[PDB]
Amino acid sequence: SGAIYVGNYRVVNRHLATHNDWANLVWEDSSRDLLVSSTTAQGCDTIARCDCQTGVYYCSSRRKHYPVSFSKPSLIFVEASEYYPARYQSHLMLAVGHSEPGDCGGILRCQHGVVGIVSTGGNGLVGFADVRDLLWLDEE
Ligand SMILES: CSc1ccccc1CC(=O)N1C[C@@H]2C[C@]2(C(N)=O)C1
Ligand SMILES: [Zn+2]
Repeated sequence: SGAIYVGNYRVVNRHLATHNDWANLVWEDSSRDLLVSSTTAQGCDTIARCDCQTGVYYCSSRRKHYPVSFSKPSLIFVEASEYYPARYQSHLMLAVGHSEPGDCGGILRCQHGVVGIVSTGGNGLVGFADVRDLLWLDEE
């Protein structure tokens, strides 16, 4: 579990969204595993606007932050899970690092701010849904 809180927005994995998230929906995209809902309080996270390929992510299954090198956002084939059939997920970045299903939501960040959130993984790999192209998160 985990979310990004920026402005009056809450960014979560779409497969972990609550009824309150759907009842206060701003935007959702199944192909990216992302959902954004509105909030009453203002958040403290800042979104990175950069081309970094190195950062640090939070791994709840180890209670630790790990430094990682990650690929550029791309269209990657993801295996069937209890949440989606086997399909291509877009805007996904991969890295070598520990991950388990419940690690989804952990933040990946660089010197500029939040880059994305854990969305996929397995066998020593971890995949992050990028949010750096969602410029509208910084306003309204
Ligand atoms: C950190 S996710 C993970 C890690 C190890 C093993 C298995 C998983 C779970 C997984 O394969 N998922 C979670 C989410 C539904 C997914 C997607 N974004 O298409 C794919
Ligand atoms: Zn950066």
